[PDB]
Amino acid sequence: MEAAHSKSTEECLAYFGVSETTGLTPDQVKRHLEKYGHNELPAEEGKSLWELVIEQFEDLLVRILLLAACISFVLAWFEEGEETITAFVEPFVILLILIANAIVGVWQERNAENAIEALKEYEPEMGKVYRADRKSVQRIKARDIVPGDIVEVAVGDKVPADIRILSIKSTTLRVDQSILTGESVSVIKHTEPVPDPRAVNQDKKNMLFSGTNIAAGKALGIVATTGVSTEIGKIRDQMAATEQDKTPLQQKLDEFGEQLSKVISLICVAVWLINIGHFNDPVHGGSWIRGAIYYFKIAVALAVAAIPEGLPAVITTCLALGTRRMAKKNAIVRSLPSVETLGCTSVICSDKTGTLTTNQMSVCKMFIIDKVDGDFCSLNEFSITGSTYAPEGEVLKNDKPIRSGQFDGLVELATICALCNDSSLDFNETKGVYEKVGEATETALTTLVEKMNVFNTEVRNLSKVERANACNSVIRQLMKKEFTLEFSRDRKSMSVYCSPAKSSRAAVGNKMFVKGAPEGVIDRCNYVRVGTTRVPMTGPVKEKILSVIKEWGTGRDTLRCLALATRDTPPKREEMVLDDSSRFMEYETDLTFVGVVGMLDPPRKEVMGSIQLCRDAGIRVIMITGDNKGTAIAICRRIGIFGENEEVADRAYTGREFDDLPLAEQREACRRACCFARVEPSHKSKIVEYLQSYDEITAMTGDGVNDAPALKKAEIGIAMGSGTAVAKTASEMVLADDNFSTIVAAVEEGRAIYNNMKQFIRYLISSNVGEVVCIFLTAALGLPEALIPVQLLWVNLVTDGLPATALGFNPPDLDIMDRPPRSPKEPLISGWLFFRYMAIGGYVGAATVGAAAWWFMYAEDGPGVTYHQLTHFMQCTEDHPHFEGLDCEIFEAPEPMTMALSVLVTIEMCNALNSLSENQSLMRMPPWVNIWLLGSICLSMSLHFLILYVDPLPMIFKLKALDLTQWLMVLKISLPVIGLDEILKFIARNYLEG
Ligand SMILES: C/C=C(/C)C(=O)O[C@H]1C(C)=C2[C@H]([C@@H]1OC(=O)CCCCCCC)[C@@](C)(OC(C)=O)C[C@H](OC(=O)CCC)[C@@]1(O)[C@H]2OC(=O)[C@@]1(C)O
Ligand SMILES: Nc1ncnc2c1ncn2[C@@H]1O[C@H](COP(=O)(O)OP(=O)(O)O)[C@@H](O)[C@H]1O
Ligand SMILES: [Mg+2]
Ligand SMILES: [Mg+2]
Ligand code: NA
Repeated sequence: MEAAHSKSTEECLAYFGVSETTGLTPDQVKRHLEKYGHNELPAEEGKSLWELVIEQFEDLLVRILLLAACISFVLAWFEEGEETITAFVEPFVILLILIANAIVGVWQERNAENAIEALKEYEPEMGKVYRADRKSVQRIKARDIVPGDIVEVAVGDKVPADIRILSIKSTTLRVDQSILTGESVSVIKHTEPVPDPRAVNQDKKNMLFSGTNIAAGKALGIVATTGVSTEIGKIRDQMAATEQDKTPLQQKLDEFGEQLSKVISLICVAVWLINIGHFNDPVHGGSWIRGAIYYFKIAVALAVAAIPEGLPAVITTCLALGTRRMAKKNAIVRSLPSVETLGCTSVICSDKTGTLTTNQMSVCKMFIIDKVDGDFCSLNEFSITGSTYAPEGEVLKNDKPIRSGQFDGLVELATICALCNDSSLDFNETKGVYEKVGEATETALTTLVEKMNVFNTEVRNLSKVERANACNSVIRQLMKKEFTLEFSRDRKSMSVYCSPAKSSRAAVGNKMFVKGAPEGVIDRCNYVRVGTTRVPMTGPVKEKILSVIKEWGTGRDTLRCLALATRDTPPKREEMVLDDSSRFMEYETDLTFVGVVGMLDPPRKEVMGSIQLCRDAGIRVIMITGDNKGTAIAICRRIGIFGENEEVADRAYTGREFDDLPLAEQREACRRACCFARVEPSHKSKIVEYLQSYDEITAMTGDGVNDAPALKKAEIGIAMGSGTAVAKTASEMVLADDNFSTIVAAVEEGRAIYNNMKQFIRYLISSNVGEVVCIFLTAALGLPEALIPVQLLWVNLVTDGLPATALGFNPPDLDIMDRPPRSPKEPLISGWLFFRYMAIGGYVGAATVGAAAWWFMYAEDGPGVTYHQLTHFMQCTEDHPHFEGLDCEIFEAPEPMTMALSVLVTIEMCNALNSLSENQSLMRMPPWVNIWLLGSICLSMSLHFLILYVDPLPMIFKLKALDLTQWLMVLKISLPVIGLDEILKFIARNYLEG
């Protein structure tokens, strides 16, 4: 029964055909279980290890490498000679990377928990029911509970399903619904029906929600829903139906692979087309088999050369580093790829209480009626100092301190504040300051009583623990609190019934003290208190009261106002039914207006500045609050969201106003709105949907399982460090301090991390471009391989990985937050930059091919064959060049390859320096601007010499130490790269501005 809350207790029994004293019969249990299933959320997909492992091979690039591993594995097999010592090295290396690669991937999935499986923490293992086949109650597994079951719950129990309370055994029943309604304070439940069929959970006072806890009491009820049909199960279904896209970088990264894959095949076709002349050679002769090997061999080098094998690890290292940095600033990022999206945040939706404000309540003003003589009228306004919950402060009249006792009206004001209050104070000897015990609003009233001290007590005679609740205790001893009529959003008021302490045999002298929202409370007042006397409430005086309330709640004071009243002649105790909260308003009528207290929940001290940063960064800020519209707007003006005197009629809505707009208009309202007051439980999600229909990167805050859907949907869900574990697991980030300004600081950190990432990414991909040209040039000219797979891999993983990582630590621009949000569609490389890397690539390709070619010719140590043709052949099966001797297989010399690799390494240590800045010359921004970079280069070169001299290695890499002469030819070919890019940068700065 989805509508149970609106049904009478009897109608629910009738609906299910069950008796409240016996429960369901075994036949009913059978049929019901059959019809509704078990009371549990479905179990998550059985993603097995094998499936997991296979998934680490879905990527196009990992497939290419896999293929190349196979070819490499085949060649290191169908070859002639016993040089097997360095045969299977190449294939094992590739495979080893893919292996370690899959390992990591799997390691993550094993430690990644999802929010949905986190909801299963709120479902108890057992529940208690009454079934016809037994007199006493029997506890069974909660999953075996079904709609119709008569259930029993008691204090300490975790509610097993959504239940319609049938009968409350205890004096009252209290429930902790924090996880679902935010209401941290336990709420009283009743059994009467709640008329509205569309009432939100907070108002279903006759319902117990599965996953919730009994704070106090014992009750009997009937199960209305179970499984995914409960409030929490519906939350679980929204979440499961929410798909989160890949981050902008993942999308670009994936398109890069699709394109890289398309290029590799095209370069293979080209290498083939350029050698179509082989069909013009005689059939007999020539090593066909030793030719196909040549082609397959370059394919392997081709694939290894185009893939930036070390990129994923570089990104991850930068993200982990930045992430630990963000933590020190109170931003706990859960998803590494989220740091990127964070920098892109274009809209931040923030709850007010506790994030934009401190949630530290404090009464600042209050007033009573001074005189009412016909059309004439005067009030008695006061101020109170102290913003802490500590009883340290004073009352003032026109800044002049006064004594509260000299005004009777204040004595009663204080009485109401003390009595009609379920909160208190507690001096924490540990921390050294007073803390609240209950809701912040009521505690502020408690704190106010101590500051007022309407009876003058020896408080300065008591300790710090006794000072806490002194003046309250005094007023407590003068009035006996019979019972209290709880607050309910319908009437927006609360009251307590009291009778004097010292009163003999008599049935007269009782009073009701009412506290609540002004509008409603004042409308039920027929009298106004003037000191100790009373007079009939009039139109004039009412307006006077309401004008001040409006000023306080809507002016720059942004105060939350409460009207305090007292029913002088409260109905006889026997004539009141304390069970139907629906009658409480009628009982709180014919009241006498006593006063108004205005309290403040102060903005965080850093919120003002952070909001300004957002305006500077082009980041829109939307506040979500429970304040009525007026005060919401006033607060938005106060903190900077709205201009002090700007029009906002069309930029602020309550949930009601928003629901009344047609779908088309809601979408529009979301693009311009900055204030949402009294918002429904589904609104955050709809607001995120509309915002996304404008391609906005949205950050949204939340804390309870009810915010879980919007958190998951938003590009950057933000959870409170003091919030629920479910909200956290559904968010990309957690605020350890719950402070709004932590979001802004994370965004900035996000913008900085990405700029540096843009650099080391272009750096790495840049080098792959040169490698492919080198492998291409060699393949086109039919030259001996200048660079082999193992060398490239060492370069792309180690040699270049260090500088790349170092670049991650590039100092951030100073105008980071003075620029609008970066567009997600912004490519990493295009336009003039694409040309620059086109050029650098050609350069690197020619430089490495030419470097090996050099040794093979114009060099001493090498077969000085100037303008000779290595291209001519590579078989000596004809021997045209050599005229006398016994040597041929020298084309496989390590020296030439060592020349190419050294050129690569040197041009890359150079191009890294060219990477410190996109367009700024090394003249303007010196290499030493990043010390890590310089140092990384020193380590890379050292590692280079390492693989050249430490015997085991030079064999594996096929390298040979160079002569001081050769090294200089490397510097003759490399160093000039800096000048090339310098010239291209110069062009971007002077002939490309506007
Ligand atoms: C890794 C090495 C190579 C050589 C490769 O094929 O990269 C191409 C490629 C896939 C792209 C290109 C490369 O295209 C070329 O170099 C043109 C063909 C000439 C080479 C042929 C030799 C005979 C990038 C590398 O070229 C230059 C010169 O900068 C730039 C950019 O890449 C990025 O922005 C990186 C995204 C993370 C991409 O055009 C990109 O495709 C896209 O979708 C983009 C938008 O991504
Ligand atoms: N404990 C209370 N007792 C009586 N009235 C209250 C209490 N708390 C709030 N009110 C009033 O009722 C209105 C709405 O309360 P509530 O729904 O709890 O709002 P909020 O989420 O801003 O705390 C408030 O504007 C306030 O004036
Ligand atoms: Mg909440
Ligand atoms: Mg509240
Ligand atoms: Na999200």
